[PDB]
Amino acid sequence: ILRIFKLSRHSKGLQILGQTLKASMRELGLLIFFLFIGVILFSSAVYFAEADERDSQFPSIPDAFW
Amino acid sequence: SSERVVINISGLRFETQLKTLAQFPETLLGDPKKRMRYFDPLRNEYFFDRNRPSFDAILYYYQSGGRLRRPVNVPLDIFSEEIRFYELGEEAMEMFREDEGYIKEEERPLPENEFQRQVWLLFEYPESSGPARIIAIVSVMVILISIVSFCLETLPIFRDENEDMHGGGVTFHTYSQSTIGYQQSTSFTDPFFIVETLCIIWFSFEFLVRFFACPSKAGFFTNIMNIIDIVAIIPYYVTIFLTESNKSVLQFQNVRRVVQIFRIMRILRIFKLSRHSKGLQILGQTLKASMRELGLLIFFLFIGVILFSSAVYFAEADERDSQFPSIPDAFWWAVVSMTTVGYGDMVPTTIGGKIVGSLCAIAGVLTIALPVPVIWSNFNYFYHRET
Amino acid sequence: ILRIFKLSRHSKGLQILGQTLKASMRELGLLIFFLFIGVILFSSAVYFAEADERDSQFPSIPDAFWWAVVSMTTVGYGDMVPTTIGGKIVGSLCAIAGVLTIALPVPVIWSNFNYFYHRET
Ligand SMILES: [K+]
Ligand SMILES: [K+]
Ligand SMILES: [K+]
Repeated sequence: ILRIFKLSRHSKGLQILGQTLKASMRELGLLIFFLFIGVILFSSAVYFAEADERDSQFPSIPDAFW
Repeated sequence: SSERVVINISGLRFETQLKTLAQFPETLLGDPKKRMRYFDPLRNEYFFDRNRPSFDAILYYYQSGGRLRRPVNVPLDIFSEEIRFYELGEEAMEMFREDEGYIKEEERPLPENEFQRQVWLLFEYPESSGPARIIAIVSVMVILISIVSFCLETLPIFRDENEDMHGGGVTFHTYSQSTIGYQQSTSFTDPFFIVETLCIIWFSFEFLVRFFACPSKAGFFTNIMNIIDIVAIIPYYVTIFLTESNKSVLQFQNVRRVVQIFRIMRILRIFKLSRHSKGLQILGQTLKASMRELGLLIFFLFIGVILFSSAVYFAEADERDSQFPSIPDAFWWAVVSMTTVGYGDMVPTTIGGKIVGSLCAIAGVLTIALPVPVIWSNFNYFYHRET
Repeated sequence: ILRIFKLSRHSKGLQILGQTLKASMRELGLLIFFLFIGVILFSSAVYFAEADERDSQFPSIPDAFWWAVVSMTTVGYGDMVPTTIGGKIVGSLCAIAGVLTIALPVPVIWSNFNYFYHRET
């Protein structure tokens, strides 16, 4: 499916978005990290919060990552 | 005196009264001896072969009696040089910076004692030694491991294999283990207890080493980083204390809620990474700044949940299948709708309930939207204030 | 429940949001109107798009008004949803549109609000 990116040779826009990411990597990075901290943290509390219910939809903490 | 003084800045002519300059006599212009060097007796003026735009601010500083505002058109580095040049003094300079948004970092306390300095440097500056850096990695590795381990403790493949995994009974060992997350034994049979103890040994180690190698023991619990360091170990020791003080099934059962609470507190160890993350720190400062807006967002949201969850309730109250039991129940719906998450586990069925619904959405879209600008700012500040 | 607004006498913020709305009414107005145009239009296409299916979740066009809003505000409960390739193409658009419609007043409010706010605190 990466063949989709072959269009970038004929798209300025694709290219512009291309350069736009490369520049932003650091912020684009933090967004991921912050999000990570927040998933582990939140998915973790919700798990225990529902752990004593007989119908917890959260099986394990890594499950609630979703 | 009102005798008039002409100061020629690279051709741009300025005039003032001598008493305006005399006002501050420590300065170049205010001191006859210092400005003498620049006097042109042929033209009766002091000449400076210097940047032009900066001057008014410099002169206005005398005329205003102290106001030193940098012109909008003048770069901060050129202006500050000009200030340095004209010898306006350290006070004016500081005020200027402060008003310019630069906060003095003051100075960092120093150990003096050769040993503490020797140690403190590789426990707070990875910079200080290649070894100091090595420690840092280990600290990050241990933190990451403590997280992965804490999480795996909840995986059914592991928790679900126990002496009463098929509903058979409760065993005090099984019951405590389940609550705690691991088996606390001297035997050290349970791998989870092993990893946790190892991790907490290190964490305990860092905290101790920092508390005895730090220059000041007074500004120690003021620092949020140290607080984090402590919080990261408090659960472990408190669990031990609690279990050994209630070594009976009924006793434990009577303190289980607290044990559970500490178990959840263990996840705060995540924040230990903030000592090694600039970003975490930048987000850290970013929140503290925004609290007021971050506050209102909460309050506005509160008003909106109570209000909206309230109308939707009554709107669906006469239906035999209202998904909204009570008004406080629909608090859940309101939030989920306003944050546009919209699970769908609750939902109005009535034309009345749906009109509320629509609004409730459109509102949350706009409420939520407000703090955004604020944060981008404080954050975009503290960020470009490092990187 | 309006008694909640009694707190506005003791809240600057409530007051600031208060003034912020009054100012924005015109934009706050258009947002509503644009949204209206978009619901009628979108809820209308999705209806017909699913009309020939024996399990259309959209009974009438005014019924799908609900779907439209929920989709445009991206809440997306899921209590109603197109099943057809036609209904889904409308669906997609209907979303992307609401994302952009909704987005417009935002700048306005930040302003009026950011004004009245720093005009006190
Ligand atoms: K959404
Ligand atoms: K959603
Ligand atoms: K949804």
